[PDB]
Amino acid sequence: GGIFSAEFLKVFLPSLLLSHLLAIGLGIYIGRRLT
Amino acid sequence: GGIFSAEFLKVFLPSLLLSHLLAIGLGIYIGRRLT
Repeated sequence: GGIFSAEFLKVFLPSLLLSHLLAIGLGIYIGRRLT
Repeated sequence: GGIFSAEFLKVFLPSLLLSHLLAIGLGIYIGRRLT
């Protein structure tokens, strides 16, 4: 059993998706701004 | 409880971390490729 469970899961699964998208964006940002 | 739980989780937590790292890496590769 988890403590937060709902409060955590409610904003966990969807977070992973958003995080991935943002992560990739960061990579491009750095590259595009190399020189 | 569930069948795996411990085992499954043992190979689920460290995955999220690796995913994030890889995600950012991909983004960079794309950017540096265009520039």
